[PDB]
Amino acid sequence: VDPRLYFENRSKFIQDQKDKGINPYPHKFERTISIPEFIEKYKDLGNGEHLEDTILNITGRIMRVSASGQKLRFFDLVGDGEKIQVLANYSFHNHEKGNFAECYDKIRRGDIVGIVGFPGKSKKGELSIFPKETILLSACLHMLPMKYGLKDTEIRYRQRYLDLLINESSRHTFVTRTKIINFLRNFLNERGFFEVETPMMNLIAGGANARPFITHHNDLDLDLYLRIATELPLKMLIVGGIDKVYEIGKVFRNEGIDNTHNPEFTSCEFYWAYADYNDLIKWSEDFFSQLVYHLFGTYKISYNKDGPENQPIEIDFTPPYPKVSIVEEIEKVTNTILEQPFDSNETIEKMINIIKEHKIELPPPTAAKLLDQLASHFIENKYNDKPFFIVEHPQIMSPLAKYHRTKPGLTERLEMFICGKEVLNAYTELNDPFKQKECFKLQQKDREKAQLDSAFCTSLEYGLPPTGGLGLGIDRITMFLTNKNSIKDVILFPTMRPA
Amino acid sequence: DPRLYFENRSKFIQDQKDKGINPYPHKFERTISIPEFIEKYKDLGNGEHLEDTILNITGRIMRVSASGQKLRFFDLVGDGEKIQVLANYSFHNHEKGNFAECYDKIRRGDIVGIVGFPGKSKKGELSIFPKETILLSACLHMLPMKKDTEIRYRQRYLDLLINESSRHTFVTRTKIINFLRNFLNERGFFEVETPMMNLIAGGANARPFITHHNDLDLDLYLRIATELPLKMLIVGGIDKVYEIGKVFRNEGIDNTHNPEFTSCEFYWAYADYNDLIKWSEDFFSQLVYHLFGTYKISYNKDGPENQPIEIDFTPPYPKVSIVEEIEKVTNTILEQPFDSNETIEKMINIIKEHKIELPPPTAAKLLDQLASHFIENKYNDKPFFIVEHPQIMSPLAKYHRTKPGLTERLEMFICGKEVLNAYTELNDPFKQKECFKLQQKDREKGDTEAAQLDSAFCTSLEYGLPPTGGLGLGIDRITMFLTNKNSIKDVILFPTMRPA
Ligand SMILES: C[C@H]1CCC[C@H](Cc2cc3cc(O)cc(O)c3c(=O)o2)C1
Ligand SMILES: C[C@H]1CCC[C@H](Cc2cc3cc(O)cc(O)c3c(=O)o2)C1
Ligand SMILES: N[C@@H](CCCC[NH3+])C(=O)O
Ligand SMILES: N[C@@H](CCCC[NH3+])C(=O)O
Repeated sequence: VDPRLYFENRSKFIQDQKDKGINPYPHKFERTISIPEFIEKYKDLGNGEHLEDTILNITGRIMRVSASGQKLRFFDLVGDGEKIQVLANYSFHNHEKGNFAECYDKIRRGDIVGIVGFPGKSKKGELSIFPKETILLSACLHMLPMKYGLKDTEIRYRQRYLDLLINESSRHTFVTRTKIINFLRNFLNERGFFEVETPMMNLIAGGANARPFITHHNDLDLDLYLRIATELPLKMLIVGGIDKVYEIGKVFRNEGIDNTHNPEFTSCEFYWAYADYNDLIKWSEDFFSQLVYHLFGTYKISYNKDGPENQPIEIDFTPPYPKVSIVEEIEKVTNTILEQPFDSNETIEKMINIIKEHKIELPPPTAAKLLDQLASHFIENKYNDKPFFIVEHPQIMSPLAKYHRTKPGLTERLEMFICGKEVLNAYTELNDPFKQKECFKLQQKDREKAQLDSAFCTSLEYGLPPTGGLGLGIDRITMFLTNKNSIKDVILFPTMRPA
Repeated sequence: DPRLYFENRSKFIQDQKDKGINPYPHKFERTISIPEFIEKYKDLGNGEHLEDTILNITGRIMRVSASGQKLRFFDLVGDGEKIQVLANYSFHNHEKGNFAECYDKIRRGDIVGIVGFPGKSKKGELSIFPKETILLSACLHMLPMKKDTEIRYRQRYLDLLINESSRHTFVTRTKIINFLRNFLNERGFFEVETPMMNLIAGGANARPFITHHNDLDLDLYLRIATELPLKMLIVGGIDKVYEIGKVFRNEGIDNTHNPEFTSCEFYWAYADYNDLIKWSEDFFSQLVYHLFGTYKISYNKDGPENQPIEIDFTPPYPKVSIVEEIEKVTNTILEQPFDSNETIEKMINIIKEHKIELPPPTAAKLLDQLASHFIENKYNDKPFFIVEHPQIMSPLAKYHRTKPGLTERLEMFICGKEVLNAYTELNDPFKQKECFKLQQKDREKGDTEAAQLDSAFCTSLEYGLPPTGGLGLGIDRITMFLTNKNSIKDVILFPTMRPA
């Protein structure tokens, strides 16, 4: 029909109710029971049975309107993701409260109502509330979309409340997200880790390699950068003696947006004094295996990697997972030998040309950037049926990772991928301040062609114990455990191009 | 000379490297933590050694002393607990190096790993008796003694290492958030995350922070509150929803203001103002007893140099209507409309006559100034509610069902400081835009802290927001009163500060 005319008529209805003295937005309706609790109490009720002496006050949203004549009105009432039917029969209406037809003729799809009624099942077995009075609590002034109208449109992301009301799978996705975070918090808390809050506005944005957001505090007259990671202050806390410390919160990176990149996303980083790379590998295998089984009762799950049209693949989270050394694998699959140093002009041009030969995009072509593109194009999709680790990244890729205790030029680093998407980053922590500043200076010369924080370097000088730290991408993990191809689908309000 | 001392320790590190020793080993497997060590061998007779039991233990050295050529003593601390180290020349593994040369290297602050056996000293001190002591990470600076300055805020790791009280404060902070989360979760509430970057910063009266996303060429405001997206979730059918996280306000800094701080907002469909007062009394009373085993706490409102006072969180708490109480204390009549030039001019004259500082003197700012100077310190021995704020002051609160011009709003104070804000939510879409249109009139007068209108929020209300009660908590300020702190800086690990 005409949505605009429909909204204007509903707006006039609201005003006309006010002119007649009715308040269409009452202050308080005292509910006796919720819709889920009502399904629970009366599901085992007789086919056709009534409990007319049990009077209840319930609320919900009308999501379907139908009629069987003037004296039998049928509705769908939804709440907390669950639904019952409303059977309004003239025979049971409390005529002292008003005229039957004038009450229910007013109801529209979407209206929030409060119902005083009694429980029963229809002749057909359909669990129902039988009102004796229905009261409008909050009207829906627009036409609700069809499920079809939300299918391939971004109304889901710009009007998420419509998606939550119309699509049952939407509520389930975000319930799983909270369950994932709850399980991660308990998993760490049971292991003695201490949750903290580190600043989101900082003089320097470090702990990763990404362009930051900038903002300004007026009263201090200070430019501040939003955190791109929580890594650096969490290590300062380890120096402070919080030997098991973690944080779950937002980080911000001023980068490209796509199906795996939201400018603000949720990370968890934990730091574990006296642990090393081996402890972090075992932690990763323990956590993901127990999380998947906590949620699905099994280690195998299906994931529509190629969209809902193509058939799904199966991801087996049974430990252990394979470990692939980045340099050795690139060397193996390319039939090249990457001599050290990796940032020598010899190895750079060697990586540049094997980039050019395989028709890949040359990144600023730094040795770190080239190695990333090589692993991205030759390793990261090695496994799709199972998560897997890429390990032992070179030092020039890992300015904060401790040097490999036996393999020169490499670090004790790990990255876990699921279907070619990084969800985990961990390594033995670099705690030698002299080796740390040398890593900071090389990035600055790489900059001239993240910033070094003197406060972090100073804290290393008071003694950082041997430590292992780990970071998780919560949204990306939720994607795979909710069968979603876009990060927009697991964030309630994702960052959108403005309308 | 600390600069000389750091220079010597740095040279020691390099010379240790030149000789053949790694001063920062990769891995040492700890057998037992220091808390487990105390808890397991507290039941030891004075002077007994369990020399058959060989343990690997780690910690930070915090004191170094010596008796002769063959005995050396240390404090080893970890996880806020401390044990003694008795390095005796009798038990030293000489195959690893010279006894004196091994322990001469150790300085206060060094992280070490110890292989040794448990025992108590002759005096009764629980101790680890090393057979080998390995340097794991040196402290290259002199560690100060028990740091009572700005150092605590810029070098929090030092404050955590040296001051026992610092660790307990932040432990209590995390305990408070844990209790809050469990409290809401067992009541059926659903935790969510909403955007911290937005086209508009609504939900409160505060100046925002602005930032810019390069690839989209789009200015974005940091959220000043979580009200608006959360209520949109109520529209979406999440009838019990909440969020615990950071918000950002571009304001002045003081003992109760950090530019970023932690808030909890929860929204509860089919509840109202009265359910919210009930929740506040239940939550605060149970929280205080959870932490303390009593509803009464001590707080040094006037600093440690002055006598403390008792705060009784036993419910119920007093309720004070703002306009009526101001009118009573001020002996004037504040007529509606409160934003009329007449009522504004009188409130200004009340502030001038009383030698209080005039605020942009908007009606809402004037009322709040009058409440702060005449109402909010009425009760210090107990928390209390200021209630029934005018429409002008609360553009998102539902109008009072019996009192014209007021709303069904409450804010709870402790020792004059706001820690809670709550009200029956305005859910009439046509009243909300009127409230939005009115606050832009105040924004035209220079009110940088006037809430902007979110058309996406107004649209969501047109799809039907059920009757709802919402509530906000200032987590940091609550932590202050429950850890006996007079500054918000003392309950945030790294408060906002200028560069060194
Ligand atoms: C903290 C990290 C630990 C494990 C690796 C992932 C990597 C990652 C990067 C990223 C960058 C964006 O600009 C936007 C995003 O959404 C993401 C994301 O989701 O994940 C997170
Ligand atoms: C979400 C609110 C609900 C309950 C009332 C407090 C008020 C409050 C405001 C504030 C403003 C700042 O600019 C810095 C801060 O630190 C704070 C703070 O701590 O508390 C929070
Ligand atoms: N800060 C890292 C995560 C932790 C890495 C191990 N310290 C990142 O942004 O990916
Ligand atoms: N947004 C409010 C807290 C919630 C008030 C009740 N909806 C504030 O910043 O104070």
